[PDB]
Formats: sequence, structure tokens, C-alpha cells
Amino acid sequence: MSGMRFDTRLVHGGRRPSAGTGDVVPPIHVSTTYERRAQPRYFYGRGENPTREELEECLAGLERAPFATVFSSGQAAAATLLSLVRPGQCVVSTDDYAGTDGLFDLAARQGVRVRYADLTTPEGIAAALAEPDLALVWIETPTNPLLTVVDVAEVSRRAHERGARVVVDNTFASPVLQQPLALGADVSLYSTTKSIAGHADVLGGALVYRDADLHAAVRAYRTTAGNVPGALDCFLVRRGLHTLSLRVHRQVATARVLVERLRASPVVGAVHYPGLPEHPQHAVVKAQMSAPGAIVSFDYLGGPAERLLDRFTLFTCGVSLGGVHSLVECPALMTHRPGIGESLIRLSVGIEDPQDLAEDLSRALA
Amino acid sequence: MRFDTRLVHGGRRPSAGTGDVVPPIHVSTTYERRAQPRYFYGRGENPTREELEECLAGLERAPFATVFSSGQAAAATLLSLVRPGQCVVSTGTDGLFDLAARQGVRVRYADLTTPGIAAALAEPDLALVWIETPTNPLLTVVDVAEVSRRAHERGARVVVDNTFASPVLQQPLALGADVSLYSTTKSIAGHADVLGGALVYRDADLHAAVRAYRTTAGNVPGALDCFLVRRGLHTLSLRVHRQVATARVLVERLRASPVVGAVHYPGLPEHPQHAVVKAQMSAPGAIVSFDYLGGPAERLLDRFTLFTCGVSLGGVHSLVECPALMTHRPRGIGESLIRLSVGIEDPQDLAEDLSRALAG
Amino acid sequence: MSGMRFDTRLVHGGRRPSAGTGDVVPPIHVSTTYERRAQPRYFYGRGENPTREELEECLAGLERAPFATVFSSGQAAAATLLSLVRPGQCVVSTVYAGTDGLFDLAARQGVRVRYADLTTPEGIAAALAEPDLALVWIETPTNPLLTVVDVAEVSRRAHERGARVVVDNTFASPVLQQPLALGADVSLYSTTKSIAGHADVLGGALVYRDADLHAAVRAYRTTAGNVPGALDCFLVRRGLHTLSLRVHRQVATARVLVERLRASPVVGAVHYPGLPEHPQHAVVKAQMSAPGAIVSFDYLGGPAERLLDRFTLFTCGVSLGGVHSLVECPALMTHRGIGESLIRLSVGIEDPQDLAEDLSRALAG
Amino acid sequence: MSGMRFDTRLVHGGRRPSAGTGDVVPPIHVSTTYERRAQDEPRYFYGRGENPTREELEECLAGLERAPFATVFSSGQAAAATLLSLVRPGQCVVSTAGTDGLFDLAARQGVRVRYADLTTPEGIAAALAEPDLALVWIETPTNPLLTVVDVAEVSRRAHERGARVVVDNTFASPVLQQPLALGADVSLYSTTKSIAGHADVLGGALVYRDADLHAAVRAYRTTAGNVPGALDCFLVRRGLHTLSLRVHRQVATARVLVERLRASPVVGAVHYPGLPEHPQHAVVKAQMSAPGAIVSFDYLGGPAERLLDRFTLFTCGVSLGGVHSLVECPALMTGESLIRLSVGIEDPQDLAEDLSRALAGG
Repeated sequence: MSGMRFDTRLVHGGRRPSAGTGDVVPPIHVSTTYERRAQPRYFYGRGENPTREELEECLAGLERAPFATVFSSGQAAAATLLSLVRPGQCVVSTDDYAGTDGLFDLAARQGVRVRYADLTTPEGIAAALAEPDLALVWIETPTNPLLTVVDVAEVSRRAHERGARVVVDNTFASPVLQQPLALGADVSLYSTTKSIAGHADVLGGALVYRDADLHAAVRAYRTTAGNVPGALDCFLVRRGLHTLSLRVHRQVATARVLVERLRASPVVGAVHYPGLPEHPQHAVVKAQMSAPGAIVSFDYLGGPAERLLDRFTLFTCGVSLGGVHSLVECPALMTHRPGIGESLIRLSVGIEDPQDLAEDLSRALA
Repeated sequence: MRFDTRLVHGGRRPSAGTGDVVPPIHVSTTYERRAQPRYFYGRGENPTREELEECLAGLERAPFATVFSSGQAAAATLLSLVRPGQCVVSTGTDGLFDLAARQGVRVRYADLTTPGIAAALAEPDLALVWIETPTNPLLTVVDVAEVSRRAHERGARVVVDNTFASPVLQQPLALGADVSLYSTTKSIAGHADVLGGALVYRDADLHAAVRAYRTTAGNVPGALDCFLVRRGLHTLSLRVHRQVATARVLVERLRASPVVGAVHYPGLPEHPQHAVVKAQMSAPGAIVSFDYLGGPAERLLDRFTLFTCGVSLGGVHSLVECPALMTHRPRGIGESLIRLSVGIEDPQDLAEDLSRALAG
Repeated sequence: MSGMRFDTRLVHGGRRPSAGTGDVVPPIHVSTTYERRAQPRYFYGRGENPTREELEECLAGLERAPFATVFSSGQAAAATLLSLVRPGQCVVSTVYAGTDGLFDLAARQGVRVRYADLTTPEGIAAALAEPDLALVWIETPTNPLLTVVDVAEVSRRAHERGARVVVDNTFASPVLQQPLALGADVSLYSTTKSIAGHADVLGGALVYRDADLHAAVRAYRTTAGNVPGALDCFLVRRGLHTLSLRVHRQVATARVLVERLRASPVVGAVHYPGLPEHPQHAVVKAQMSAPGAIVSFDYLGGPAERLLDRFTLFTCGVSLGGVHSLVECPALMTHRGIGESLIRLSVGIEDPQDLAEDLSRALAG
Repeated sequence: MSGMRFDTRLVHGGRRPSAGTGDVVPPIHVSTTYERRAQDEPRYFYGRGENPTREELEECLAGLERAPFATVFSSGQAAAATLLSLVRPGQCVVSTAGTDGLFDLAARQGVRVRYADLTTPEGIAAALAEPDLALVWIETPTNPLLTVVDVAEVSRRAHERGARVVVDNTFASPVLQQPLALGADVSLYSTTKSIAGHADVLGGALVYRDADLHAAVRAYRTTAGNVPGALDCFLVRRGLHTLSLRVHRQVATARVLVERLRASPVVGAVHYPGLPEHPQHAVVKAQMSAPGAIVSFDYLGGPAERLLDRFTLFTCGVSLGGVHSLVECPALMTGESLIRLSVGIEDPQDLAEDLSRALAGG
């Protein structure tokens, strides 16, 4: 895919020729096992599968990286990365997803030290990375659900001085808007369940990275732990991936419209969105994101959140994000129910007509 | 419902409104909260997955089952529940054992064919006894009822890897074990076209732990995969009984061949644990191994025209491998030990292929 | 598949392991179009598809035939064969309401459809005396009364008159009946039923030997576009692996249910090819290896709609041949000598004692 | 779908709530048969007739044209065959291809097929003067020269004579052209192309308003059995979500490529509805919201087969409308030197460079 620009790589990355038949869309490789005498690279599906490899090739290509590994889910991608951290070693994470905290709790019970910190300030960064035995700095940016953003290039340099690996959970931004490896991180982490697959009909995760020893370690764990995705699942993720830039560009454009509606509403308090000049880290946003994304959160002042949630007729009240269907949730009641107020609302903008979405939001806020 | 009926109707939840006989495939990752309140997100809840789990649980008359992205993932989940400083006694899974050991789990290997058992369970802080029966690839058998009684005296949990036998032939929970472990990739799905794993068990606290781990570690299967595993499961008893019948035919063929030595099969009268086999297996299974005396295993392997030379087992296509060259390439496993996984092809065609390969 | 017996062909027919990767199970070819420069046999999905072709090779192998063609449904397979009959020509048939829908369509385009009794020599002689006879259309056993037609004899007589003979072999499946070996020119299938066997995909098939027929059939399929999807072909092929296991089980259980029906005081006539008193039992012994998994009977115990309501294991619904046992009342359902109280059973692979108990509870004799 | 604008209907058209579980994406109904006793209202009997997944796709498609009815098929050809089955012996079809494959069949069934030039008032009048005229069959823009037919005018005139009008709208898609709003009776699609859009499923569709037509269409589909599978319907529906995003992108890139073509010394005529000099430019502006994603041109540089071999990004193969850009030479595949491009959603600069490199050689 050398010489292919990003949108071209979405369509043709890993689109391996079919010998003999010439299929434009690669056939779906469902076989669990392989005839050894007919080859010698493919032995067993948990280890090797052409449809999976094609998706991995595409994902790697999207960040100009040599390696990628896909998993049964975003959590599995994250768990795989955490397994490489030894008991006694330390993980530093942003203080601002409940999923990753569940994993962090699991890692803690295995003896991993988890430290939460403010990575938006030089003071907070300095203190965090002063942690002894620092092995991994875990950056989510923009964060969920307050959408604070962390200077990946800066934190990476500081972390690399201390010998630590840096991972960026790039799920919110997607590789259309943010390129962590180019920013200096060692790993990009994805829940491909969200915008990468984009149609809310398949679970998946991915890690994208450049280090060969990390690669060997990652594949070893995936093989032994068996958190591999199915071939049909990889097919759906890969198919959704074609339209990723078209979809993200639309969602961002609509998000901007919705933000203006929110800021003009007498019943909305704080509005959290990376594209706002008043965003506490806007300069960083301009430095590392090509566009401010499709996720918005805000404080609803009009009463109980459930009343707001009940009034939407187009937004779906449900969890997850990044898909073609617009979604709304209340973190306190839903994802973060186990600075997040009881009335914080999070929007994931889909690809519906922006005026329909704007009118629905406006009716809801009433 | 009897067993064969549960294969078809287990977890077959009627569709409201439309009345689908085959339940529709639930691919959605998320759910509308206002339209229900049990389903929140696909990694935690999915109707297609739940229907499969209900079926599997029903096959062992158990209250619980949980499916996974693979057999390895089911095993990893079970192993995650063992705490550092605690001990696992056992008869890949060894790859998983290396992982567990490096995190502070004590793994002890023992001979569980002898009353080895007493010595094994004398281990302090014994938390889990991990049994495969019949074993791979020598098809030795472990008395599950006996080991479970002794292990429960010591406060330990017992798991049986029941992949080789399947619930058609062996019922570990009924024998006294706490957990049945499966690679559903093998005979349960049966068509070599989907990966999966399962745990079947009865303890409610275990259920909570297993699901909590699965949701957090995210080693869940996709809905389309669950559909394929469930679809294959309909014919599990038909397939297994055919495979057993043919295996018996192949065993007679092997016993008559001059280039065959030891033959390993739970169904042989001379089998060292035959009494245990008759006691806990309703039939002796579709896996056969034997020592090839004609030379290097590749000389034999290259001559098959119907058996496929490849790993895995239990599916409709007959498979042959040499553990020393293949699965066990990284215990009584000779360089020329051959393992057969019998499929549902015509038994005369398979017998003829085996004989031709052996003769040259 | 030379040297492969029937059960082996079910598993390995049309299964050529993948070059390079060596997949045991062939990958699913979903692509609609093909790069011309990378090959030159594959141009467009409506015409060519490797997954579909593998299924066709398998079906063909089951009857030792050179050709097979699969379709979007059994109806489409039937429609295709009927398309080859010209206005003014005649079709003689024994039949399925579907096939009657199609026969009505063909008639409105000028095809002459003559229905006959093909179980007696006079009826056979009378039918085949039709001028411009192009096609003799045999369903055996028939739906839902399960009468049977001597395929060999009718084929002999029809070929004397220069006509093509097709046998709808859906009820029997190639496990139990081989129309081409009996002398017919075409086997017609709704693969939706026992061939796919799991009630989760629609499909049709034609199996035959004439190369000119092959050309005409494929030309129509491409032009009419009644082709199945690749994923559907995958599900049919996957189901086909267990066809003989499934059919043998369904047949064994059907025999048990037939005995239960014969013992019931609220059952009158029982229709089953396996019964000694069956009007064509001798033909049955001659052309079917076992009498099949379909049974019909006259219920004497009260309203049919109530009988249907009392089943708790059998599903009340149309279609047949799948792993799930099905029950219907033709007068109320598919056909809405067929009495108002005729019941049809399609036996699945559930435990025979469970099915027998469900039937007895429903009959409430 | 009342109150939903077009792009919203793409996502939410036919997205039927799942009772109990609340699935956002409806589950895939693969079952061929249904328990009759499990239904409050008996609507589902057998898959060849009824299927919820198929119906959801139909509801969506119908919604995209604000039409009461839609019916989907195993392929575009099956959709066409179905419509042609409704033309009775002695009646006449007037038409502007596989459709010509179908027309031959109709001829052998006693249908009179007349071809006419529908771009002129003289040509239209002559065409519509046919006795027993039952059906006017319009493709616009046409394949492969992209000429355009005035749907409103032909429909007005054809309805004067009591005939039905169908427009094959596959090239334009409902994003760009709305035949029913223009006065036609039926919109015909190969959903295989841009509607599904990912070149991985076959399908056809008819969209229309007349209830008697609906009954006849469904009757034929059930009897002929040219129904699509539920999994295929799922893939078509899934592709449909991004239809407007894809088409708008393809059109933008098509415009860029037309400029590259107009600048090439080895290109003659360039055929594209968007060109000011286009012989039917007034009609294009009147009935298409954008000029589409198909371009054809006369290649002057040598044998076409050599040119086809030089593409490294465009795929040489038939079909169109998908995310992958395609190129073919009609004379060789589907003047001797005419090339047809189907523009996908790759980066426009990558596509322009590939085209320029191919045209240039070396």
C-alpha cells in the first residue's frame, strides 16, 4: 500500500488477490484447520487465519505501522496489553472508561500498581512519571466522558526518558482524526466495536504498534489466552472500515452543529467538546487532532436525566458509540453507574440528517 | 426432554410476534433502554449467546454455562480464579499453565490413574484438580468420581476437559466434578468452521466470577459464531455415534496391520483402565492413536488420500496427525505415534484409505 | 469423487483444499465481481461463483451425475425447468401447491398442463398419449397422501414418446431415491427441506445429465437472475454434511410414529410408503431404500385445529425435512382425497420417545 | 418515517424495534418457517413469502422514495424479469445489456419489444404511437454513453396512452434521482451496485405506488421463487446506511476525473451528465441533484486492452457503484475504444494519478 493515501488504504489495505478466481472482495476464511501437505504457514485458526490477517494489515496500514493484532473485543485488546505488565510494576493512567478500570482492578489483584493522575499539566505529569518501576503510561484522549485531552507527544517524551511504554486509547478519535504512533506513543489501542466497524453489529478490538518484540509477546498471549475474533466478525469489521473516513467526517460536521444548539440552550450548563476555543486544552487539540471528534458531553439543568432521555425520538438511549445510529446516555445512570455529575449527558453523533438530529435534541431539551 | 431432543430444542426461545422456529441472530452490540430491563451491551448480554449457553447447560442437566471466543479462553477464565500461592494439580493447556505459574500459581503434575492420586492431593493450598479424560494423545482414562471425592475432601474444585468425549458420551458433573470444560471448536460445533469454548457447572458463586471475568477480559464469542456452534450442535449425537462406530472399525483394521504396534483406544478390552472406561463413558469415543512401525511418521502421513493431515479433531472431516511432529512439537509419546480423529465419511472408504496408507 | 461412496461424497464432494493456505473448509466467496487480469473463468457473480459451484459439484456427485445447478429456491428450480417448455407443448403431472402455482403461470403463457393418474397402466397410457408431450412431471412420494409413482416404468413409456422426465425428489432425498438411476432425466429439489436440513436457508437444485439441458438451464438462470447468495450456498453445503445421518434417524423415528398412529383409536387411515397395505408398496420396495420421514393420517378425535394446539414438541407450521419436527393440517394450512381432518407429520431428529409421547398427548385417544 | 429527511431514513428506515430485548440493529431472521400458534396476528407463514429482515429492507427502500411499496429480489435481473412477466401477450414494450437478454426472452413469449430514441419529441411521439403499448422502459442516464431521458415528459405522454412507465435508476440511485416524484410508475434497481455498495452481495428491487401492481409483483415473486436470502438482505441493508455518504464522495471524485480526462491528449469525447456541453444538459439539471459517479470516454491512445492492463488502483472488471473503483471496456467486456469508469470512494488524488498514469503509459 506504499503510495496509497489514507482513504485509499481504507478500501484496499490488505485486499489480497485471490489466486485463480480473482475476487475483488477477499473470500471469508472460516476453516479452523488446514491441510499441512497442501502448503507452510497455516496450522490452526486460533493462531493463523487469512481474513483476520487482512484486517490486521489494513489497520496497520492506516497508521503506517508494521504490526497490528485484532481481538474478540476492545477489552481483550486492553487485557492483552496489561498482561505484559509484571506484578510490582506500575501503570499510570488518566484519572478520566469504566471498562479499562475493571481491567485495572483485575490487574491490581495480580499485583500491578495502578496510579491515576492528571496528565494535562506539567506538574501532574512530573509527579505521575516519578512513580517507581513505571512500565506503562495509559493515555485516553479525548477522555470518557469529560473529553479532556492529553498531549501525547509531550507525555511520550517524558515517559520514554523513564523507560516506559506509552499506549493511547484512540477509540474516540479513530485513526482518521488522531495518529498516536506519529505523535510518539508506542501503541494505539482500539475498540473496533465503535467507529472502526461503525454499524453496531460486531464486537472487536485492535492493537497497532511498531515494536517486533512487543509483536511476538502480543501474539503469544492472544494464542494462549485465546481471545481471538471470529472470521465472520473480522469480515464485518473490515467491511465497515471502508466508509470510516466518510462516516467520521459526517459525524464531526454534525457534532459541531449540535454543540452550537447545546451552548445556546438555557437548560445546559458545562459543554465539553474538544473543538471549543474555551476547551481547557484546545491548543493541544489543534496540535494533535485533525478534527475535534463526534463525541459531546454536557450538564443538563432541566431536571432528572431520565426525563431528558425519555424525550428523544431519534437519538437512541443506549450505551456504546461511534456507530451510524446516534446514541445518548447518562454516565451516572448507565456506563458509570457501578467530575461526573448525576446530570451529565453524553452524545455520540451518528450519520443521520443533521437538522433532524438538531431538532430532536432541541425538542428534548425543551 | 431427553438428550437428543435437548440438542434440537434446548434454548430455542420462541420469537415474539413473528414466531421464528430458528431463533434470529442477534448481531446488535447495543440496546435501547427505553424499549424493555436486562440487555445493556453485547459484551455482557446477547440473546443468541444465551440460547447456546442454555442448550449446553441442558445437555448436562446443569443450571449454568458460559461460552467463550475459544476453548483456550474458557480454560484461561477458569485458571484466572486460582489465586497466587494456591496450587493446581493436573494430569495449549500447558501454555496456559506456564502463564499461571509465572504469576504465582503452583502447578503440580501427577499420575491420576493410581490411588498418584493420594500423593497429588496431598499438596498444600490445593484449589483445583484439572483432569483430561481420555487423555491426549495416549487415551488413558482418569476415574472422575474417585478423584472428585478425594479432592472434595480437601476442599478443592475439580474440572474435567470433556472435549474428547463430548456430553454425548461422558457426563463429568454427574460423575461428581464441578466444571465441564470444552473446546466447542471440536465435536460440539462439529464442522471445522468456527472457534469457541464453554464451561458448564452448577455453582452460583462460580457463575458470578466466570461472567465477571468474561465481561472484563472480553473473551466473548461473536453472535454469528454462536449461531454456527448452535447449528452444529443439532447433529452432535448423530455425528458422535457415527464416529464411534467407524472408530471401532478402524481399530480392528489397525490391530491386523503388521506395521502397527501398540493401539490406544478406550474401547479395547486390554485397556489398562477399561473398568473405569465402562463406568464413566457410554461409548469409547472417536479418537484413536497407534504406534506406526513402518518408519518415520511422514512416510505414513504422505500416503493418506481421504484423511486430512492437520491438527484439531472431532469434525465431520477425518483428521490424522503425528503429535511429535505437530501438536506436541514444542510422557510416552513416541516419534511415530499417530492420532486419528474419525469423521462421518463412509467407514469402508476410511478403512480402505487407512489400509492403503499403512500398506504403501 | 471417483471411488468415494455416498457418505464420503457428502463430506468431500466439491471440497478441493485451498492452494497456498490449505483450508479444509473452503472459504466463502462473497465477491460479486472479479479482476479479469488476475486469472479467465470468473467475470460476475450472477454467472459464476466458486462457493455455489462447490455445492453444485457435491449435489451432482450424490447422484453420479455430470451436472447440477442451484437456485434461490425450489420454486425457482421448478420455474427454470418449466421455462424450457414452449407454448402449445404439454406437461403431464401427477402435486405440490407451489408446483400448481407454477403450472397455472405456465398455462397463462400457453403451456398445456394435463394432470393424470400415473399409478396405473391405463392412466399412464392415457396421459402419455397427449400430443406435443414435452415433459412428464413426477412427484413421488406425493404430498400429502404419499402415493408413489413407478419412475422406471413411466420413464420408459415417456421416452418412447420422446418426452423429458423430471422427478421432484425433495420428499425422499438422494439418500433414499435416485431418479436418474431409475431412468429419469432430471432430479428436482427444494434444498430448503432435508438437504440443508436446519430450516435456516432457502434453496433449490436441479441435477441432470444432458449437456444441452445444462446450457439452457444456466442461460435461463443468468438471464432470470434467480441465483442464490454465496452465504446461502454455504449454509446448504454445511447442512448437507449430515444428510445421511439425519435422514436415517428421521426414517427410524417415523416408523415408530406410524406404529403409534396405527394403535390409536382416534386415528383412521394412515398414509406411509412403508406400510405393507400401501397401495404401491411393491414400487416402494423397488425404488426407495427406505420409506421416508413424512407421514399423514386422518384424525378422528375432534376438530383438527384443537389437535394442532395440543402439540408441545412438534411445531405447527409448514415446510418439512428439517431437524425440528413439524405438523400441519393441509386443509387449514398448505392446501387452504384431502379430508378436513388429514394431518401431515414431518419427522425431525429429536428423541423418538419424546416425539411419540407428544403425539400421543396430542391425539388424546 | 414521517418527519425523517433522506439521510435519516437511510439509518432508521425499517429499523423495527425488537420487543423485549431492544436491539438497535434488528436481528437477522434466518428461519424458513414459523410457528403459527406463536403469533398474535398470523403474518409469517413461510420464508419464500414472508421474512422480517427482508421486509425491513423493503420498508427502508420504499421510504427513500416516499413510496408505499417495495419488493426485493435475488438480483436486479430477477426484479426486471418480474416486471416483464406482467406484460401480457400482444402488448408492447418500448425501450431505450442484460435487460436485452431479458427482452429476447419476452419476445419469445409473445411480447412486442420496440426500441426508440426517447431524447427527442419526434422520437418520443413515434415511440408512443405503438399499438397496445403497455410499458415504457427507461434507463437514465444510459449505459454506457450516459445520455439522459426526460422522465416527466415521457411519463406524461405515456400515461396519455394508458401505459406504465419504469425507470431503471441503478446508475443514479435514489440519492440523485427520484423517478416516482418525476411521474414514473416504477423505480427499478440492481441493489448489487451502489445501494449495497461493497460488491459482496447480489440483489434487485422494485419501488412503486400502485396496490394492484404490488399484489401482482408479490404473487410472481412467491410463485417464481426469486427471493433473496435473509443474510443477503442484511448485507444490502447494512450497506444502505452509508449510501448518501458514498454517492456524494463518488460524485465529487467523478468530477475531478472528468477534468483530468478533458485535459488528456489521448482522450476524445468525454461522456458525463455534468458537462455543460452535454446534449441533454437541461434535462440533467431538471431531474438529477448531481450528475452521478459513472464516466465514459473515447480512448485514442491504442488498443483498449493495453490501457486496461495499466491501472494499478482501478480494478478491471464489470459491475459498478461499489467502494472499489472499476474500469471496463464495454466492447470487450459488458466504439471499440470506449472506456467506462465507475468511481469508488478511494482518495481522489490517488484515483486521478492512477488514471493519468494509465492514459500516459510507460
